[PDB]
Amino acid sequence: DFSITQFVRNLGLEHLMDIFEREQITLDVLVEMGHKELKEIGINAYGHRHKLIKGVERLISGQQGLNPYLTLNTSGSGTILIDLSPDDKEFQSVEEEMQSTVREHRDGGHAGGIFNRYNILKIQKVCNKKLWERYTHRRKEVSEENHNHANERMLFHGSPFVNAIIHKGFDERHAYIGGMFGAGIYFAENSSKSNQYVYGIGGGTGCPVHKDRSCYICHRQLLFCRVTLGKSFLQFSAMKMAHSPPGHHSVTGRPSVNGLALAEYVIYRGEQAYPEYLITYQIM
Amino acid sequence: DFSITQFVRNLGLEHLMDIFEREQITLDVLVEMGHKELKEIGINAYGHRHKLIKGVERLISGQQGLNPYLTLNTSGSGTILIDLSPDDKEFQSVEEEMQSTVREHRDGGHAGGIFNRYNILKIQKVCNKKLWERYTHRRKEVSEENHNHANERMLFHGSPFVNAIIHKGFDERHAYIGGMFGAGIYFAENSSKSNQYVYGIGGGTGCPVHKDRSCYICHRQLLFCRVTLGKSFLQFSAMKMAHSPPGHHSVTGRPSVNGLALAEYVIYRGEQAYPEYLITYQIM
Amino acid sequence: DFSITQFVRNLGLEHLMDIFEREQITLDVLVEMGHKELKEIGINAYGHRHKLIKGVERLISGQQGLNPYLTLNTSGSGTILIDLSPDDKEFQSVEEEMQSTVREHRDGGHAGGIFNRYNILKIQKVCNKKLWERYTHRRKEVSEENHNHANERMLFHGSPFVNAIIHKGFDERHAYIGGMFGAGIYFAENSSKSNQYVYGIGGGTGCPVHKDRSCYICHRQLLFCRVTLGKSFLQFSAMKMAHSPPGHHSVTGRPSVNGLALAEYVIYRGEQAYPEYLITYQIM
Amino acid sequence: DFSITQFVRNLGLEHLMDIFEREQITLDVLVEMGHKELKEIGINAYGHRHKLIKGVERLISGQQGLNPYLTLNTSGSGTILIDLSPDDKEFQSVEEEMQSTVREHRDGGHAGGIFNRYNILKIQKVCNKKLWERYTHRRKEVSEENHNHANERMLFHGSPFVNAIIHKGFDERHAYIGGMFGAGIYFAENSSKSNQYVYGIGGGTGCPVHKDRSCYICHRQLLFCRVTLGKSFLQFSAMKMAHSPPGHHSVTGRPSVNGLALAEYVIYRGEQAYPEYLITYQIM
Amino acid sequence: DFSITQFVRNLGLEHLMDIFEREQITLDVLVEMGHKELKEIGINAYGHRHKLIKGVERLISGQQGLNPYLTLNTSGSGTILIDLSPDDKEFQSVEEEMQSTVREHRDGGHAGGIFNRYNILKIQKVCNKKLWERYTHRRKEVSEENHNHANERMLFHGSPFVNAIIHKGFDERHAYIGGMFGAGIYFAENSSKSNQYVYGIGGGTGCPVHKDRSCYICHRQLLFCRVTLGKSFLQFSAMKMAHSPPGHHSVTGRPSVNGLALAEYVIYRGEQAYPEYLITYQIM
Amino acid sequence: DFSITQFVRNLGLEHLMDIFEREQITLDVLVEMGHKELKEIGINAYGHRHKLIKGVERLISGQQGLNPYLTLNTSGSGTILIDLSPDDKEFQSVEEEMQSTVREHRDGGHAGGIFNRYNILKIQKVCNKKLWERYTHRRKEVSEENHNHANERMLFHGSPFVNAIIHKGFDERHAYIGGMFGAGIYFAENSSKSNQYVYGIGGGTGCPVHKDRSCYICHRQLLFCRVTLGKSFLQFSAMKMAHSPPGHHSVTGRPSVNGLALAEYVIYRGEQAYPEYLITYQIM
Ligand SMILES: Oc1nc(-c2ccc(C(F)(F)F)cc2)nc2c1CSCC2
Ligand SMILES: Oc1nc(-c2ccc(C(F)(F)F)cc2)nc2c1CSCC2
Ligand SMILES: Oc1nc(-c2ccc(C(F)(F)F)cc2)nc2c1CSCC2
Ligand SMILES: Oc1nc(-c2ccc(C(F)(F)F)cc2)nc2c1CSCC2
Ligand SMILES: Oc1nc(-c2ccc(C(F)(F)F)cc2)nc2c1CSCC2
Ligand SMILES: Oc1nc(-c2ccc(C(F)(F)F)cc2)nc2c1CSCC2
Ligand SMILES: [Zn+2]
Ligand SMILES: [Zn+2]
Ligand SMILES: [Zn+2]
Ligand SMILES: [Zn+2]
Ligand SMILES: [Zn+2]
Ligand SMILES: [Zn+2]
Repeated sequence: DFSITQFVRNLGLEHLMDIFEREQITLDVLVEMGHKELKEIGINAYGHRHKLIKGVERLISGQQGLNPYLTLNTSGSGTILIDLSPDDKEFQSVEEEMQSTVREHRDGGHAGGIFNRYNILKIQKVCNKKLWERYTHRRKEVSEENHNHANERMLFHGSPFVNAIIHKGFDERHAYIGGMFGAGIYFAENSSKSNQYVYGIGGGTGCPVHKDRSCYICHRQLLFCRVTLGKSFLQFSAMKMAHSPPGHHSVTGRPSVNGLALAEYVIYRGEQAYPEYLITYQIM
Repeated sequence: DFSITQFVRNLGLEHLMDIFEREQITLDVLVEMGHKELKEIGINAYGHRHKLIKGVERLISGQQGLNPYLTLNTSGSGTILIDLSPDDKEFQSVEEEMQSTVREHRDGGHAGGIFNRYNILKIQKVCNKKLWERYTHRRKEVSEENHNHANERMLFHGSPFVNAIIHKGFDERHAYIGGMFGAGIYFAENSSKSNQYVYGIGGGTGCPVHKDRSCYICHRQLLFCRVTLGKSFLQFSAMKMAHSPPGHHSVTGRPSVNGLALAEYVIYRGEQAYPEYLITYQIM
Repeated sequence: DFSITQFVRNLGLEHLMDIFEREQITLDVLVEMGHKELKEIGINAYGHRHKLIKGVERLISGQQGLNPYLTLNTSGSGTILIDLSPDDKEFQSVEEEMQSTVREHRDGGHAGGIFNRYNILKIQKVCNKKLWERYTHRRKEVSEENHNHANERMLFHGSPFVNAIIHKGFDERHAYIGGMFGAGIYFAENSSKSNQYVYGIGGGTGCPVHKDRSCYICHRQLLFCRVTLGKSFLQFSAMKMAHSPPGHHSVTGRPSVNGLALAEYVIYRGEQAYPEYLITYQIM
Repeated sequence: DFSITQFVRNLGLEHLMDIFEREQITLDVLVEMGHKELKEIGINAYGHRHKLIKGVERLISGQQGLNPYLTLNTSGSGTILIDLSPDDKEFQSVEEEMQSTVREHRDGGHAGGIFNRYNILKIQKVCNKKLWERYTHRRKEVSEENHNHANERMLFHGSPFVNAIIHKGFDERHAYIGGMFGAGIYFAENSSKSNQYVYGIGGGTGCPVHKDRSCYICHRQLLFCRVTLGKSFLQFSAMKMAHSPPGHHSVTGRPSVNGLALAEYVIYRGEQAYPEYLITYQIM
Repeated sequence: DFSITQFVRNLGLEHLMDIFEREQITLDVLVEMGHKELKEIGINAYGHRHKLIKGVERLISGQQGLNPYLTLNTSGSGTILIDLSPDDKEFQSVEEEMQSTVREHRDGGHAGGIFNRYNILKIQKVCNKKLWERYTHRRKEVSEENHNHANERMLFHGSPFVNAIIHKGFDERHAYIGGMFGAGIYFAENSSKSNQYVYGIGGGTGCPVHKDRSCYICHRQLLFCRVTLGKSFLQFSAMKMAHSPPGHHSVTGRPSVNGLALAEYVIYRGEQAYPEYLITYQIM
Repeated sequence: DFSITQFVRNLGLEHLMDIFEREQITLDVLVEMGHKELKEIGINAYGHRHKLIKGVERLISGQQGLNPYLTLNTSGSGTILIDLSPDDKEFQSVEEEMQSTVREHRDGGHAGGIFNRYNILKIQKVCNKKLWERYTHRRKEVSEENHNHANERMLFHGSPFVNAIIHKGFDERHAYIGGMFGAGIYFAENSSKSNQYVYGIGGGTGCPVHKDRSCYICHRQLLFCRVTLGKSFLQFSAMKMAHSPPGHHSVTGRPSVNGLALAEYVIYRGEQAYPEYLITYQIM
């Protein structure tokens, strides 16, 4: 609470500090107050309010190159999870999407386990202002190309780094290099295909507690995400690449008799995906 | 009670949580509180209220694409039923509409049973904010056409799925495909004609308990519903159609010597009707 | 013409009419003018402005049931067509989508003719605020029923009634009754499949002038349209339906070995599609 | 052409078209005109101006989702080249940077040729508002992630695709996959190192006329580019990668006894570079 | 409060003084108030406002050579320190830069103590409008030379005069005369190299409390500063100079086998550096 | 040459090029022309002038970071010399200053020559906008640091590099390292003292032709200069320094019994001097 003290003292208005103390006014609060709000807390003289507002202008706009405003706007950022009520139709739509896309993989449940259904424990909306703005800026950019069409999908993602994704967003710097199309972030339209990646590549060693890849006790987590595909490149065979092909925004792997059994979607830029829903579940 | 905790924590205002605990302030409640409400519960410092209100703004307006307001506003919705007092004039009006509209149909009371009057047990006003707003939106849309006239009537509907209707509204995706005019929602001005369909088409198998189409014991339910007709297409013979004819908003089938014995009304959009009254009765 | 005169005379402000005559102030303009606008045109006396504003309020709100505002606000509505520059990236993306989706159809070019590419003459954007707001209202509804996802695609439509569509919107009361999936509105992802229907079902009799289905002279017109699919019902075999399946917002017919050659999409609500681009072209 | 005509006709103001014909007002000029400009061109009635302004607002903001403003505002975008005065200090400093960074390469000038200095013919500034805004947006992001420090450098780039870069910008979808640090975009702080690549990898086959990698006749083109490196990852030995290492924005390869003779810089996002100067020259 | 009294009395408007007394209006506030502001505080008559504003113009522009405006604008100038939150990425980037640039110095920690890591207590952003404007003016001047490139770096600085620097900026009149490149201001890209100078040349006599050059208790301060290097002159050997070499803006000392072990940067004009971050730490 | 063509072509206004070709409108002229000027040369349509002015705005301010305005505005810069009439009082006062400050030096005319007076051939006023602006900016800064008094003087400077000075300004990077007070720029108030330096330190070897330090035939040049001294440090005895003493702006060496015969003035910043008069003369 010292930056506000220095600011007010430099303005010559130290005798107002008691007011600022009782109202818990910090510098980041003060830089957002006008004549009306300053009058609300008892700064009655016009000269005082005018001096305060001019000081704020000199700090924020006069030294924009130092970005003091970004230094003052740290509070309130971060991710919050909002629980979806099981009786609401949004929860039910998400659960139906999870349940109705389960398939029987070529492996007998080795990577993901042996099951037919899920037991869903909760679903949470992920809210992060900065990540959402990054996503919408990129989505506008993609739709500006591609005749005003973002080509947005909602797709599943399984990863042992879900917490990192939800707090920091998707990142192609952490791409899946071993993927069929190479060095990309991978999403599936089938929930079981993404459940194959909950505990690592090929299932890893299973759950941390029992080291079982078909554990029916430990809570697993999946992501249901908004993915911007734009103009998507259709591919049937493996093709290692570092970025999207020229003139495209993503890659789509289609199932084939001698190739993929289920569809696959790859983006090479983290900002083209946003993790809307976090799903906690057990396999049954 | 965790989303509120995460929000307050990200704002750096954890020391206030005890207050939010005693007043049962959830996130859905907090997003609706201004300076006055926060001051009521004991948030006395202006700075704390300012931070909370700005955080709510960043969450609700800032991430409007994710629609957090809808996820928080699931509570309180849903249908409720209000009992009409038998001594009220509204109850007597509905009862008179029920009784005066009984007719002797061509069948010897096979479908609806053999009766001349009803014994009314209770009449319930159905209240559902979402369904009502959907219906009024459609009604304004229709009256905007058809020279500022909704052409609104109150008609009878009978169906074994009354509960689904009163909780989720009328749905043209559950239309009576086999009806004379084809794949729509059917209403009758005569309550007996609707009572013929309480247990299903042609009376079905009757009451579930006794499998009797003329049972005088089991309770029956009808719906007295607001229906928007707009510009109604007048018809006499059968005409299998999937939607309203061009330039109309419903079909009215009039009695004919070689056709209908009683009037019929068909709508082809589920939001062009609303179930205002649920009537519980027995045939006598 | 005389509305403004009557309104002004009823207020005893007839002497002002000369001003209203010079500034071409009609009643529909006047209902949108506050103190600042009225001061701009020279109503200098606060009392006259006060009387005018109160009278407008009593007309627009006091008699809202009559909807005088809708009567006054008819001017301006309607469709405009904004040409795309061939040098711009939007034009090139729309053209690339049109060209790359040509396919050889099972019939030897009987319906749409014999061609491998198009000569694109014009691409226009269709702007109509009322239709746009109808479509966006429906899109919000569907998305709220489908976990915040509209499932929006850009698809082709061909029809001999393109002009009526671009001015009146898509209407399910003019649905393709004889289609494979029932009475709805049909879209293709392949421009040639839609091109098969520009002159009518099966190509009709060809162009109006030469009565040739494979004419290389007459200008054709296709619609490139936003289509909200929401939760789509996947189908492989024909089945006729009047409306969407319960709990679904559209039908999609996927290619099958013994079934469809190319994908089809069907909506059953006119307001679930918006024609965003009108394309004028010839087959080569 | 006809867009302004349709727009004005829809508002019932066709009698103004003659004015709009003589002042060459198109819809894209009109949407930027207020009361003052409309007065300047002779629209003297306030009511007419009010109608035009409201129609524009209804098109632009009312139908934002269609992005008509983007459709209208295409004209004027694109690249322009501003020739630098050889007597000005900017030209001299760029030429000095070009000449003084020449070095003797390990090969006997096989890729680039045999020379000790250049004959500078032209130096041009590249101006493209869209590419510039893309670059500055990315720069703000990166510096926000690197304690308010973009870490901007001026580096040379040689490529056979200089024209595509100056008109479309740098694109990681056209990365040098064969480089020692993976699929990135490569820059050098020595003009001769980039001179080695103007005719292709290894100099290609030399100039298109004489097919001579050491031609002293044909004009060559090099780019001098602003590169945002952010937190750069230091590397002394080759290692192929698709994107930047975690927590980093670029890779810098440093000279080593058994490794690089000269420094290299690799970025993995096309928007992290802007081509500021286009240098035309010959080797002597 | 007397200058405003004299001003208003000379204008003949002494009867207004009461208002000015209650609103705490001083001459420094008044010189910035136009008609709207004077009306806000209750100067209702246009003539009084007109006289006030003309008097202010006669003072500010009419006697510019006396610079009364500067005499009135002293308040609000000065430095403020804004504390970075340890949970923010800015703080973490600065700390990572501090920790990762630690090296083992030729002296066994004689000057800077013995340690591998720091304990970072706090990091503050330094904000001074006037010093910032001096820096940005010099930066634009340098970049106007050096082909529109400031060549800006972020470098550490240690000094027993950090307070004087943050309140008055970098000053070449306090240059390090005995440095290897002579009478300049010295910065290091390695934190520990600058830590060696925190208590003076060669560490001085250690911390004042214990006179211990390797104290682990006392708090040390470093600066992380923006430095404009422009066209830097590369050097390897000691070279005493008073100013930059001709055509250059700074000197870069590069490591050599027989020379420096770590890089060094020297400016000869105090306005080419700005002290952005103040870091308080202990050696561990 | 082609910049204006590109700019106009990108706007779709190529048909106007003939006007621009006949009126010799280049891009640097065009960016300074508003509606009135464009009307003067015959751009009659308001729409065309509008497009031109908006394109200029997008270039100049939309891409301010590229500084295109500096690239365009190079022409017209440079020094001009304005001859003073030998009959004007300005010429006469400058000549009187030259003649009346001649002194007999301790050396026998070795460095400068043997003479009592000069023969003045020309006096020229040096006009260079950029150098003058740099001077006045520094002068403002100094006077703000010296109670509003810049302490400006008019003093003589002799140099073999007069041409470079009048075209580039004074430069501390070319300081007289061997001077009595260190690495600064030295000015005399006695013309003969500065005459001692027109052919180098200690007179060098004399004139280029006769290699004579007392040549009465060759044309020598002195500068009469406005020097900002600010707060000057008084010194009686030699002491070398690289910059001004702390809290000062210059050094003044007063004559002493064992020190200087004549006064000296030293600045350590090139921008604190401006060369006003170029004097051509011979000794007699
Ligand atoms: O949901 C998915 N996740 C991954 C995946 C995630 C994380 C990781 C890593 F361990 F972090 F490197 C590896 C692979 N791969 C795929 C899918 C679904 S589409 C098929 C591929
Ligand atoms: O009230 C009515 N209900 C039905 C009716 C209700 C339910 C069903 C279904 F079994 F659920 F599909 C079928 C028909 N049909 C009619 C009327 C009165 S007007 C004449 C026709
Ligand atoms: O683009 C299409 N148009 C029509 C179509 C349009 C109008 C009419 C009618 F003349 F009004 F009856 C009939 C059919 N059908 C289809 C497609 C492409 S998806 C396959 C079906
Ligand atoms: O300036 C440079 N350009 C390229 C370069 C440019 C274009 C291409 C391609 F033909 F398009 F694939 C390949 C390489 N590589 C390097 C440098 C300077 S640092 C060393 C590497
Ligand atoms: O950060 C640095 N500071 C100083 C430094 C600071 C203050 C003083 C003085 F005592 F005030 F004169 C002397 C030297 N020198 C160096 C560096 C880092 S690069 C190596 C040299
Ligand atoms: O006018 C003066 N010029 C110089 C002078 C000018 C240029 C040079 C050099 F060629 F660059 F090295 C050296 C010395 N020194 C002094 C004075 C008059 S006051 C006494 C000293
Ligand atoms: Zn387990
Ligand atoms: Zn029964
Ligand atoms: Zn034809
Ligand atoms: Zn050649
Ligand atoms: Zn200590
Ligand atoms: Zn001579």
